[PDB]
This record gives sequence, structure tokens and C-alpha cells, in this order.
Amino acid sequence: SMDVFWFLPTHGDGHYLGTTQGARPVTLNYLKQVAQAADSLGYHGVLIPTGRSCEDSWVIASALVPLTERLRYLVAIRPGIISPTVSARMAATLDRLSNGRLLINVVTGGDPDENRGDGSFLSHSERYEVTDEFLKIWRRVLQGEAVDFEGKHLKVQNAKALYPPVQKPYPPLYFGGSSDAAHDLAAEQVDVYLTWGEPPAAVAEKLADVRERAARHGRKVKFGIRLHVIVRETAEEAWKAADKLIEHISDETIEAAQKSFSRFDSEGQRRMAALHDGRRDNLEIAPNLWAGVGLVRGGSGTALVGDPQQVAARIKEYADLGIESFIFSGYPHLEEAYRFAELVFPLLPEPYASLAG
Amino acid sequence: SMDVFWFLPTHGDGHYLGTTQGARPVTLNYLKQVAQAADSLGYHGVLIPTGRSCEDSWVIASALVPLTERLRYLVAIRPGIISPTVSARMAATLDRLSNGRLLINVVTGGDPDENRGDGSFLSHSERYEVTDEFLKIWRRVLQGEAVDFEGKHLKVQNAKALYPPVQKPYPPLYFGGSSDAAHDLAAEQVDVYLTWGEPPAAVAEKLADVRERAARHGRKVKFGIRLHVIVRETAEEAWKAADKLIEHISDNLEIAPNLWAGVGLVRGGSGTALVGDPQQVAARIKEYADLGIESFIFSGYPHLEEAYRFAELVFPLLPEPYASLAG
Amino acid sequence: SMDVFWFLPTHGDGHYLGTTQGARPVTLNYLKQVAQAADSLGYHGVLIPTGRSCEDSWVIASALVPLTERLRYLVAIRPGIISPTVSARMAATLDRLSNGRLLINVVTGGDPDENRGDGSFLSHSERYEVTDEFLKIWRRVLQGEAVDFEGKHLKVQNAKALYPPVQKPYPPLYFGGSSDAAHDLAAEQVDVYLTWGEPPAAVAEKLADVRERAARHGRKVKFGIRLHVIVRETAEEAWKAADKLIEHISDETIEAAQKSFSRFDSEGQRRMAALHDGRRDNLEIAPNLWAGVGLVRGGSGTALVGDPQQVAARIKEYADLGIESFIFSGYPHLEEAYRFAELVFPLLPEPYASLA
Amino acid sequence: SMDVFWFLPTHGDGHYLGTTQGARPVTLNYLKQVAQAADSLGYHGVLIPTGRSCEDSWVIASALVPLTERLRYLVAIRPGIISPTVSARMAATLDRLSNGRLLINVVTGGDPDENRGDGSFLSHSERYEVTDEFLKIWRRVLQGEAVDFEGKHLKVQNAKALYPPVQKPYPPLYFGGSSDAAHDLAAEQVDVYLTWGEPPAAVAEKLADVRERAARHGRKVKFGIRLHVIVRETAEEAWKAADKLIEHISNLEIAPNLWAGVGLVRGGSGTALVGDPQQVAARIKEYADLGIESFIFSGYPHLEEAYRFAELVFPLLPEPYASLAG
Ligand SMILES: Cc1cc2nc3c(=O)[nH]c(=O)nc-3n(C[C@H](O)[C@H](O)[C@H](O)COP(=O)(O)O)c2cc1C
Ligand SMILES: Cc1cc2nc3c(=O)[nH]c(=O)nc-3n(C[C@H](O)[C@H](O)[C@H](O)COP(=O)(O)O)c2cc1C
Ligand SMILES: Cc1cc2nc3c(=O)[nH]c(=O)nc-3n(C[C@H](O)[C@H](O)[C@H](O)COP(=O)(O)O)c2cc1C
Ligand SMILES: Cc1cc2nc3c(=O)[nH]c(=O)nc-3n(C[C@H](O)[C@H](O)[C@H](O)COP(=O)(O)O)c2cc1C
Repeated sequence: SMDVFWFLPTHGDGHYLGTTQGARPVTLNYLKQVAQAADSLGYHGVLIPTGRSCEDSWVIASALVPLTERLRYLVAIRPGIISPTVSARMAATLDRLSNGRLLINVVTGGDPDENRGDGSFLSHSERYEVTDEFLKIWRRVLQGEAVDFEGKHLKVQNAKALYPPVQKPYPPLYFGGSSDAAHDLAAEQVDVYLTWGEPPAAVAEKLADVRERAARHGRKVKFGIRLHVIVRETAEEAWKAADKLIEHISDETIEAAQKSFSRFDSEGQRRMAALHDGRRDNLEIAPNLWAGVGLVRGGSGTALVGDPQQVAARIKEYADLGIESFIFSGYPHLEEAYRFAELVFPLLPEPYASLAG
Repeated sequence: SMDVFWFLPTHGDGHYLGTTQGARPVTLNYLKQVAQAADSLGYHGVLIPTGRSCEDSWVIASALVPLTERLRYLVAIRPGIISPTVSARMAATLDRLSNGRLLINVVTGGDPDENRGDGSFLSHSERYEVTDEFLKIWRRVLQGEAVDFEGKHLKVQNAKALYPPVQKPYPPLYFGGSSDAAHDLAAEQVDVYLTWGEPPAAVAEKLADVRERAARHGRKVKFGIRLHVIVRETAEEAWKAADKLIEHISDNLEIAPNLWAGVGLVRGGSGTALVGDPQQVAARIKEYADLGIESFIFSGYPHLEEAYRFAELVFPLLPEPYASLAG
Repeated sequence: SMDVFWFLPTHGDGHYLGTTQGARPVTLNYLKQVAQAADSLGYHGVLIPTGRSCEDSWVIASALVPLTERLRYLVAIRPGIISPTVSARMAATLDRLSNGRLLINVVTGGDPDENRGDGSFLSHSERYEVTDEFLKIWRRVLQGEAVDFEGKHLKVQNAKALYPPVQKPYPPLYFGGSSDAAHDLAAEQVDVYLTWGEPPAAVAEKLADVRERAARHGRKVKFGIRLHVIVRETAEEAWKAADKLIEHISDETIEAAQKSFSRFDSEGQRRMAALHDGRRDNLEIAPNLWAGVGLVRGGSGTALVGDPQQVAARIKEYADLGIESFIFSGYPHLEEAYRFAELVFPLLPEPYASLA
Repeated sequence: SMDVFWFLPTHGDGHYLGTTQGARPVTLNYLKQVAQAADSLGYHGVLIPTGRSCEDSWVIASALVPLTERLRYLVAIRPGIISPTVSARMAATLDRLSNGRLLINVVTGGDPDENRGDGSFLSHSERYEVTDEFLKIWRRVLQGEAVDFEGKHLKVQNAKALYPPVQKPYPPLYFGGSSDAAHDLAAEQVDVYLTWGEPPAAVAEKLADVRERAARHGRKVKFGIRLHVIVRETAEEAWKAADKLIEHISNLEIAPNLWAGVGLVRGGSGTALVGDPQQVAARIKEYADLGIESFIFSGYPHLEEAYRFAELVFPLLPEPYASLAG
């Protein structure tokens, strides 16, 4: 089993990273282009990022749902900045309008300055206490229960969501995080645990950690991975495109990005930014696992670079560890969605093998 | 100048009040029908209600924005249950995707049981304190400022909205409320003050109160009214339809000439309705307009059929651009 | 089995017949309203009329196909004014974009003045010769054959439709006509024979004719009926609305419009006007069958008027004669599509009973 | 004035010519992609080809009209296979639903085998006689006249179009053709004369001919050109992409930057502008100096290359195309 997602660039798009040259602004029209492309090409869904640098995830996802037929939308909720009952009603309404195409990404917020901008003044442990109480209220209200809950951070009395969702018991919960609080939270409440594009050995131990903690709770969780991809017909064209992607990045721009990630109280960003020491040389940290993307962009940090057979082999490597969800992205997102679907889909398991043609 | 709104029945629709007979459930398809009808007929916008009995307003408004061309959306934000910075980013995205067709309805929440369900445990006095601090943060972030604010209820540091809205300085703020705290809040921060369909004498005194307080802040606010409408070609058919609307209801409803309080028997949209022929309905509208009312938010049962009825019977009797739309 | 269609008013729409009062002009927005209404309410499809008084059928149906999900479109082809090969390519393209939601209505043209405006100068017998040769080419090209055909009117050499249709062997052919030439054409080539709303006795004899002629060709055809509908919650309200529909109808426009039918070369339009003759009194030619629509409108001329039980009872009577397709319409077309679907659907067979 | 069009690949699309490798089949979803791309990027319109190898132009153009806001559609009418009165009603209906975004491309048909498949058995001279009579009826019915016309090929009596078009007097007529009959037909009835991508010397001679014949009829016509385009950031990548496009086929540069490789197989245009943005814009300015105001471009594949041209060449073109990128 394999689910292949794409990515909506709700923070901006272009041909190069770091520079504003060749930039492609995010508009309703361009978001329709990328979303309808993923829908028509046969992707399972698209991941929509959240944060201060993005347009709002819920407004975007609701606007594109009536314009697509099969595509699913992985939309992020952020506990601590919105009431859980209200968030559940939003999930229910959007899940009903799409007839069951909504997926939820639990995001705790790794930037304390951004959290303070939203009014949240919580430590790392407190963000996960809030998220724990948030998910318990959210999951139960979507199951029709009138929820009474008085915790350390959240308190609701007679919380109800009158419109039940289409997917049962609730829209599936996807979650990413590398700290101990995150691995405990994922093992207890979530349905799919997400990890960034670390080398296969490092992801296998994280999976073994989350999988063991889930067994002590009597649960089993599925796993997913987030990766950029730069695939061409030959390996030579791929590595040239990886070089060209980061050509217009001054050495001073690399250092300023490597030090703005150090303010993030995020263990996931800690590891992803530790794969590269800002060095512009030797960015290939593993066979066909380039790390030059994380030189300037937050969030994801690595990319699969190579020919179609090389990229499909790395996907099978992650899949043999138990990973069943793959969230890909590329620059620019419209052109590269066609590139991946035409070069890599026939090399993937069904139904992606029979989609190309 | 006059703005005529319609109403999106996100809490459900039907032919009769009280009964589940003739009920029409809220789906994407039926919401598309009413909104696209209001867009093509030439209504200025639609009011979208909020509450535990409604689907979420922001999901609905965002889903209908790419399907319409000129229709505006009056969407409700509720302070106390969402961060003001997050609320502003949502307003910016919807205003940008709609190319300036977003309108904001400030709702404080009047039902304490429903507020307790969302996690807010505030008195009536505290609910307006939160709204006051909410709107100050909300207005400033949408104007490009990096906002630092420490109040009695809300606290933000370095709050920014990185995407500026289309409408300047921000999407217009519509607000309704009868308390003294509401009239002070309206005079200081809001752009359009809304009132229910009370008789003309009662509406004139509320307007004079807000208008006097607004002058002390060196500003002027516009006024709007919310009214159900049951208009037919003759006065006899209109009152017959009003009786049919409330037939399956358990035990004098005309509080003013052609102002019927029948639609207030259940917690639906409003509480009073204009009932009569086209000349009678336009005469009551002109009476409210002479008091300073410029926004009219109408509704009917069911909302699709009645949107066409009002636009074809009353629009030619209203000022421009509504006179030249019917043709 | 039963298929219930609605009607797209590409003629124009309104609340009353004869007068421009309460008129509702045909726009893209309003056609989107009616089509999306029929789509969401669960109608099988919509019939789109053709003619000089209509916007083009193919442009409208193609524009609404990407805006609807399940609704089917009964679109008219007119042999004699367009090449059959091109017409087949048009059908294939629209059937592919809709993923198998195209239906074809063969229209031969009953108005000779309108036909001469299109460049066709054919007698009644010749219009059916052209249509017969047209349909033979059209059906075969859509089945993948490179067709050579030399007839009395049409000639093609190496006619091919490179893009195959979704529905096999081709989008179903619906046809209406009352002449003897029409009954032969329907029995030989078409899939569904359509008739206007004549009384049940008269439709049974027309059905018995086509069904007997079809057996001699080794075929069987299904049957459909076209009717207006004025249904309300009570029978008194229905007849009150039927009266109001024709209130602004003067005796001078009855002659001016019904004598326009006297020039039509149509046999289905001849027996339609034979039910009223312009007399406004006594328009209920059968229990709940009311011919007031035919007092100014061409085409359909009768309407089912009554309460939901009465209207559903007349529908079951037509179904017992072998009729499986019902094409309904109402004034105005948006409001009345909801009225019929909410008052009559729960009384009809599945899937219309469980749709609400 | 300058109008820049794109191209809807209703005959099929792909990455390479000759081989089925990298082929992209024509579907509703992919046609929506190309059309909505042209709409958002700011192209004046798209040309839709016609013929036995294409899906029907009128079904495609009508299906995309409600899904776009500003993009215009250059749709082909074919005299001899459809009634002119019927053709005018189609044009009127589509022009009204689009609120004045319809453009008409009159095509007479150069392939006689395909014409016999449609039921037309006419010589070259006869196809232009029919088109002459077709356009006279078509133009007059769209202007509200009750038309009586009896010619060698067409006959109508009381031909009327009850729904008037949005654009007056009618949707503009675009026409392409190189024969003596074609230049006469263009000089008398059409609004824009179209030419293939020949070198500037050859295009100037055809333009001077049509313009001379039009002056004797008291008319003036505008001119347009059809060209494939392979533009990259550098000239080396452009010519390498030109090589890759035609490698799987069993030198080719006919003029400065005018590469005739795309003409080895039929599929829109026969020559292509190949080079960097300054080279491509210089040839565009060179053709514009001859009087050409409409430019119909295409690329392989049509989605990706529509963005490439709009992002690399638009800032080098006159307004409003210079100010669209930002
Ligand atoms: C696949 C994936 C997607 C994520 N998306 C977002 C996002 O959209 N916004 C965000 O603020 N954080 C995002 N994160 C980061 C986490 O949600 C979380 O905020 C951060 O890792 C802090 O948790 P930690 O300290 O346990 O790593 C994402 C993480 C992963 C693995
Ligand atoms: C025109 C108008 C529209 C309103 N819309 C809503 C609504 O959609 N949802 C809601 O919960 N309350 C709505 N309200 C009520 C508000 O919550 C209002 O703050 C409430 O009446 C409490 O104010 P008050 O105590 O000063 O009267 C509306 C009020 C008015 C006048
Ligand atoms: C259901 C139905 C739909 C029809 N639709 C059309 C139409 O759209 N345009 C038209 O000219 N005639 C239409 N007709 C009439 C016939 O196609 C034809 O023009 C007329 O009946 C002449 O045939 P006849 O003399 O054999 O009866 C329709 C007939 C029926 C029964
Ligand atoms: C810009 C342009 C576009 C054309 N498009 C088409 C088309 O879509 N289909 C077609 O069959 N012919 C097309 N043609 C060819 C002409 O319609 C015409 O049939 C051809 O030039 C033969 O006529 P001639 O003898 O005058 O050269 C096009 C020509 C030009 C210049």
C-alpha cells in the first residue's frame, strides 16, 4: 500500500530558492492550477502548510474543495490558538462539503516568536499538554458525544458538534514531531506519524521508537515521510537542476537561515538542520538524498535527486521500513507535479503504475 | 445609496416553521444555488449566520467565493474563541481570494450555554472587554503594524499579518448590539451598526444614540437593519403566506403597519418581517431609509425561491442600481 | 424502470404565457441555475430544445457539462443542415467530456419557413430520406468504421470519427414524430420513441403502431412522453395556478399564434392543435390533462394539473402503457423543478422515492 | 497594439515529436489546465485547431468559456459542412455566454480526403466560392438582416438570427490562405489575415499583396502570424531542446532564429522561433514592424511552455504584456 501526496505552495513559489528572481506569486488562480493538476494526475492528496508565512490553510482548502473531484486535503490544525469545539465544527463542515476528503495535520508550533504573535506563551511541554487536551476534546465531539472536560489548559462544558463528519470515527489524524512529548502524543492519539527526509537509518530508529510506544498503548500507527524531489530523465540533468535551484543564494544568506532555525524550539527542525552545517559543499548526505533545500527553507530540508530508477529505489527503501505515505514537492510546483507523475508513477505500486497512460 | 443583502441558510431551510415537513437540508449544492442566485440577481451580498446550529461560516464562505463574481460575504468572527492574529490572517486570505468581497460581522455570543461549550467562561461585561481588545489588535495587524498588546484579556507580542488585504484599511466591520457597551464599541471601532426589525420609532432612537456617541469620537457610522420579507403581488396573498408559514405552531402578531413578528416564534433568522404587496414593502423600506439606514439584510422561506421573488417584485421600486437590474 | 427529465428553457422563461410580464431572460447564470438544480435534485437529465427561437443547443449543453456531476443532456441534432460526420464528432467530443452523459434527440424540422432559413428546401418525405441517410452514417462512424455511403441526398467517402464515444454503441437516440415516415424511421433506427402529452388512449395506439413496426425490423424500442406539469399541495391550488398561467391571453393572439401552427409541416403539431382549436373554454381534455399551454406555445401543449396523488396517478397510467421516460417542465422552470421534485418524487418508483 | 495568443492542443500533446514517449492525451482536465493557464497569465486568447484529428472545437470552446474570465477563444468555422444560418446562431450564443470573448477563424480545408469524408466534393476554386457565399450570409444575419441569398452553392430564404451577438458588427473574422482566391477573399470580407511563420522577406510580400487588394475595395485589414516557440534562458538550452524534440524521426535553420524542425510532422505551425528572450523578442519586433499585430504562439508541452513564454518574453513585449509579470 502506498499513498503519494503533493504540496500546495501557500507560502510562495518560483524557480529558485532564496532569490526573488523567477518568483511566482500565490493567487487563487495559481492554487487552482496546482490543485487541479494533482487531482487530474492522480495524487492521493496535497499537504497545505500553516504558519505566519502562509495564507490561511482552512480558507485555501475550502476554496479548492468544490473545484476538485478525488483529491484529498491534508489541512493543519494548531491547538492553543483556537477553541477545540470550533475547530471540530470546521473539520466537520469541510469534511461534509468534500464528501470525506479531509485529512488533519496536528501542528504544535515550533517558533516561539510566532506563537507569541498568536497570543500563546507556552513552554515546549505546555504546548504538548495543550495539544493532548485539544485532541481529546476534538476526537470525542466529532463522534457525537456532548463532551465535559476540565484539564490543566482547556475547559469545556457540554461541547457538541451537531453535524457529524463523513469519515469515521473522525478525519484521520496526521502528526509530525521528534521530541519525547511528540512520540508519546503520536503513539496515543494520532493515526499517521510523519517524519522529514532523514537518511534511511535515522528514520528507521524513529519509526521503531514510535512503534514500540504505540504497542504499550495497544495501538498501531502508520507512517509517512516528507521529501522534496528533483527527478529528470537522466542523472546528469537532475544534479544540474539541484545545483541551479540554489545558485542565487549568497553565503551570507545561508548563515542567516542557519541561525534563524536555532530560535525554533523544535526538535524536528533541530535534526533536519543538523544534517547540513551550512556548507555549500558535500550536500549529498546519502545515496540520492541531497540536503541543499534546507539551506534556506524552513520545514523540509532534503530532496531525492536522480533518475527515475534511482528515485523509485529510495522510495522502496523507505517503504520497506514500513512507510506508506509520501509527501513530495518541487520547484516550481505546477511543472514538477507533472514531472514526477510522468517519470516516477509507472515505477511505483498500484494504482500509481496504471495512472500514467 | 442602498445595499440590499440576502441570507444564506447555513442552519437549514424549509417551507414552514416548527415542522420538519418540507425541510431542505443544508448541502454544498443547495448553498451554491442560493449564493449563485443572489450573485446573478444583483444582491450586494449575503449574510452568513454563525453558531452551534450552523455549519462553519468560514468554510462555507471560502467554498462559495470562487463560484461567484460580485456577491459579497458578511462572515462572522467571534472574539474569545480564536486568536485575533489568526482571525486576521483568515480575513486577509478570504479578502484576497475574493478580490475584496469580504465583510466582517462582529459577534460576541449571546448564549452562555453555547459559549461554555466553546471554552469561554466570561460574563456579559467581560465579553465586550474581550471584543474591544480583539478588534484593536485585529484592525492594527491588518494595517501592516507589528502589534505589541497586553490588555486585561488578550496579550500578543510581534503580531503580524504578512499578506495585506484588498479592502483598505481592512474589511468593513458590521456589528449589532443594544447594550451601552455595544453602542460605545460601535461608536469607536465599527463601520456599520446593525439593528433588528423594530418599529420605526424604536429604530430612530437607537440610531440617534449611536450617532451621538460616534460624533464624540469624530467619526460617522452607517446603519443597517435585518428583516424577513414576505412579499407577493397583492396584499391578500402576502398575509395568507404568513399564516401558512406558521400553521404547524402551538399556542395579534402585527406590531406595526406591515411589520409582522411571526417569524420570531422560533429561533430562526430574525424576529420581524415585512408583509405586504410591492408598494407596501418598498414604502416601509423607504421609511427606514429616511432614518439613516443604508444596509438591508433580507431573508425568506425558502431562501432560493424568495430571493427571486423579492428581486423581481421590489427591486424595480428601490433606488439604483436595483432599478436597472430587473431588465 | 423510469427516467424523469426536466427542461432547460432556452426559449426564454417567465411566470405567464403570452405577455412579457414576469419574464425571465435566458442567461448563462440562469441556465446554470436550472441545470444545477436538476442535477442536485436527482433528475435523470434535461431536454434542450432547438430552433430559430432558441439559443444553440450544442453551445449550451457543452457549457453546462463541466458544471454538473450526474445530470444527462438530451441534445438535438438536425439532419439536412449539418454534415453527419461533423455531427458525429461533436457527439463524441461532448460524450467524452461528460463521461457518458450525452443523449441525442433527432429533430427533422417541422417549420418549412425556418428550414428555408437554414438553406434546406425539402418536402416532408425528403426530410425523412435525408434523416434516414444521416442516421445510417452517424451510427456507423461512431462505431469505428471508415464509412463509404452514396445515397439520394448524402454522400461520404472515408468518413471517420477518430475519437470513440463513451456510451456504446453510441449516445442513445431519442426521436419524436407522428407521421408515417416518422414511425418507420423510429422503428428502424432510434432507441426511444417520444410523444407529446395526448390522452392515454391516443398514446397507446401510437405506441402500438411503433411497437408493431419495430418487430418487423427485429427490434424493440422504449417509449417516452413530454408533458408540462402544474402540481400544488391541493387540487384547488393547482387549477388556480393553471388559470393564472393563461390569464393575459387575448383572443387575437390565440389566432395569431395558433394559425402559425397551421403553416407547420408537422403531424405532431397538427394533432396537438387539434385538442383545443383556439377555444379557451373546456381545456381539460382528460382527467387532470389540461391543454391550455398549447394556446400560444408550440411543441408540448398539455400539462398534468392536480395534487401530488392525482399527478402521480396519471404518470402511473402512462407507465402501464410502456412509457419509461418522462420529460417534464414548468413555469417558471427553476421554482417548478423543486416543486415537482419535492411533491411528486416521493410518490414515484425508486430511485426518486428515496432521493429526499 | 499587439495580441499574443496561445494554443489549445486539441489534437494531442507531449514532450517529443514522432514518438509516443512522453505523450499527454487530450482530456477535459488537461484542456482546462492549458486554458486556465493562458487566462491567468494574461494571454489575449487561444487558437483552437479544427479537423479530423481534433476533438470538436465548438464543444471544447463552449465547455471552457464558463471556467475562464478574460481569455478569448479563436474557434474555427468550416463552410461547406454546416449551414451558415446555423453557424451564426452558434457564434451568437457562444459570444453572448462569453460576454464578447469569441473570435472566428474561417477555415476552407486543404485536405481533400478529409473533405470527402465530411460530404464535400468541391475543387479548390469551388471551396472559396462557397466560403465567399458563406461569409456574406453569415455576416449579414449576425447584423440583424433578414437575408435572401441565391448563389452558385448556397441558397437561403428569410434567414434570421434572433439573438444578436455582443461584439459589433460581429465577432472578428480571422483568415489564412496563400492562393489568389484566398487573398481576394481576405481583402473583401475578413478582419485579420493570418500567415505562417515564413522569414520576414516572405511575410512582407504576402502582407503587401493582401493590403494592396484591400485598398481597392476601400477596406483595411490587420495581420497576424502563427509561430511555434522554443525559448529558454540561454540560446544553448533552446537549441538543445530543439534537438531533443525531433530526435526520434527518420540543416534546418532557414533564417536567423527561424527553425523549421517542427514542420517535419503536422501539428500546428511549421517553423519556430528558437533562442533566448532577447533573440525571440527581437524577431517579434521584426515581424511587428511589418504590420503584424496578432501573434499565435505554441510550445511542447503546451502547459509548461505557456508559463515559460509568459515569464521570459512578456516583460520584453509592449504593454499590457510588460506589466503583467508583476
Ligand atoms: C511533515 C511535517 C509537516 C509539518 N508541517 C508544519 C506546518 O505546516 N507548520 C508548522 O508550524 N509546523 C509544521 N511541522 C512541524 C511540527 O508540526 C511541529 O510544529 C514542530 O516539529 C515542533 O515539534 P517537535 O519539537 O516535537 O519537533 C511539520 C512537521 C512535519 C514532519
Ligand atoms: C443584525 C444582527 C446580526 C447578528 N448575527 C448574529 C449571528 O450570526 N450569530 C450570533 O450568535 N449572534 C448574532 N447576533 C447577536 C450578537 O451576538 C449580539 O452581540 C447579541 O445580541 C448580544 O448583544 P447585546 O447583549 O448588546 O444585545 C446578531 C445581532 C444582530 C443585531
Ligand atoms: C419530445 C419532442 C421534442 C421535440 N423537439 C423539437 C425541437 O427541439 N425542435 C423542433 O423543431 N422540433 C421538435 N420536435 C418536433 C419533431 O422533431 C418534428 O420537428 C415534427 O414533429 C415534424 O415531424 P412529423 O410531421 O412527422 O410529426 C419535437 C418533438 C417531440 C415529440
Ligand atoms: C494561421 C493559420 C491557421 C490555420 N488553421 C487551420 C485549421 O485549423 N484547419 C485547417 O484545416 N486549416 C487551417 N489553415 C489552412 C487554411 O485554412 C487553408 O485551408 C490553407 O491555407 C489552404 O488554402 P490555400 O490554397 O489558400 O493555401 C490555417 C492556416 C493558417 C495560416
